[PDB]
Amino acid sequence: ELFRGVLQVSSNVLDCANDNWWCSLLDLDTSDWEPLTHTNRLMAIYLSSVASKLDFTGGPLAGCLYFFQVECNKFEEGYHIHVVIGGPGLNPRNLTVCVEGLFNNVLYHLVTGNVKLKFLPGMTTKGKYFRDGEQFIENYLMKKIPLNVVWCVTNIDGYIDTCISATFRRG
Repeated sequence: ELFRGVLQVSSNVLDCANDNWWCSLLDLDTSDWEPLTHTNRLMAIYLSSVASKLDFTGGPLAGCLYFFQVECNKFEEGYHIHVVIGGPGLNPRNLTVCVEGLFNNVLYHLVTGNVKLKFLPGMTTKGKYFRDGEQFIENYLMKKIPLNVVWCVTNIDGYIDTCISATFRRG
């Protein structure tokens, strides 16, 4: 059982990227992927940085399974990040504040000003949080090919290698 939701990264967020974001030394495995350039690369650096921070973050996020996937916004400029996450410390009450706190903590090092993302939990119109995160990964997120999917990070055993494999995602 994993929760899921979406954050937005507007173009104004990308306008505020500092040189530590742009000149990141992170080299990402694109040997089975489309090239990562311009703001697509920035987004890929951010997800990798968020993933690395989460790996070493405890409290409510300790032991959590996560699957992050960033994609372009089809009608407007910018991006959205698909967040599938669950764990023993996470629950419908602290989900938003923990996810938002994590993504904004990492983001703060990469922007010149104060810019804050909003996490919108996947839920019914009566407020029941979605718990179909695993199914959402398998039926939807993993079926996208680059650059419909821009970048992806996960710690889930089923996808550690496949998540950034264009060949896997095609078949």
